Amino acid sequence: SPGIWQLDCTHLEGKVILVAVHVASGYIEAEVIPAETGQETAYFLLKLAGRWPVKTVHTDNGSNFTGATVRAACDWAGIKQESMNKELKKIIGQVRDQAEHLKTAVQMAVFIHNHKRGYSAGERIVDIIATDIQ
Amino acid sequence: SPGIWQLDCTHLEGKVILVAVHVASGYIEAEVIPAETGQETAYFLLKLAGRWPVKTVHTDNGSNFTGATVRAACDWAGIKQEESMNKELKKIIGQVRDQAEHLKTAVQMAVFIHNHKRKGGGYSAGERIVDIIATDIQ
Ligand SMILES: Cn1nc(-c2cc(Br)c3c(c2)OCO3)cc1N
Ligand SMILES: Cn1nc(-c2cc(Br)c3c(c2)OCO3)cc1N
Ligand SMILES: [Cl-]
Ligand SMILES: [Cl-]
Ligand SMILES: [Mg+2]
Repeated sequence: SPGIWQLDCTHLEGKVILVAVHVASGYIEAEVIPAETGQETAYFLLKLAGRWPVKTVHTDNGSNFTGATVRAACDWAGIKQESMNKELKKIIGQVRDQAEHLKTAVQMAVFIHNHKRGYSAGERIVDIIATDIQ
Repeated sequence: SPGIWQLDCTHLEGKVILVAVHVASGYIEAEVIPAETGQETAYFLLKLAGRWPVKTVHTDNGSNFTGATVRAACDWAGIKQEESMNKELKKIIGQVRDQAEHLKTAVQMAVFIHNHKRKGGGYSAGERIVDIIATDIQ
């Protein structure tokens, strides 16, 4: 289902990474965030929803999802709350020494994951969404 | 062409916004950045290239593009470096500015609006970029 994403957190080097996976394709958007708070989570969700058609996000339903700010951002953006991640940590592992900062390593890992190839996750998400539009 | 993006800087409230436009569709990625430096520019380009198939970026060729860090990021990602948008984006930011404490939030609401706006049975920039890239793959 083309509008469905899963949002999870993962922790490395005392920092928090949010990883959104487009369920049908395995395409990922991920960011290091300063704290696992409602404000940062809402911001992440807003960014994601401005970039891809996000209809539903499956989350862990934890503390950062209970507050006014995340609720307001999902409402505004029209989002409902209703395998790649150990791989992501593995890729960050392989590129870590090339980056001074974890955030750079995370983005190199997103690039690798989304481009790795019959199709890449990047190719899959565009094919899925294009097909839906039709 | 499907892999061609234009990257420009916009200034508001003493802050720097980078705006990348997918030339063929008008779809945008934008973010407020700490400073208009090679390191932040390279980071932005890396992020962009990990999310869409970026082959060529047309930039203003200024100071933040001369250094080793941007050059290395473009090389790694396989990218070549070869007015109304940022005006309309500025206009939407103005429209939503009072709803957010932070400029960065207003910028992302503006990206959302710009990319989803259906200008008629027309298409949005979001629909257009996916249609273009899917067509190129097929
Ligand atoms: C391996 N490969 N991957 C792509 C590709 C990569 C990313 Br990221 C994308 C995309 C297509 O559409 C949305 O994001 C194109 C080719 N040839
Ligand atoms: C108006 N409208 N816009 C979309 C839509 C919006 C965004 Br953002 C996208 C996208 C499609 O693919 C990549 O990013 C779907 C519909 N119905
Ligand atoms: Cl979370
Ligand atoms: Cl610039
Ligand atoms: Mg410029």
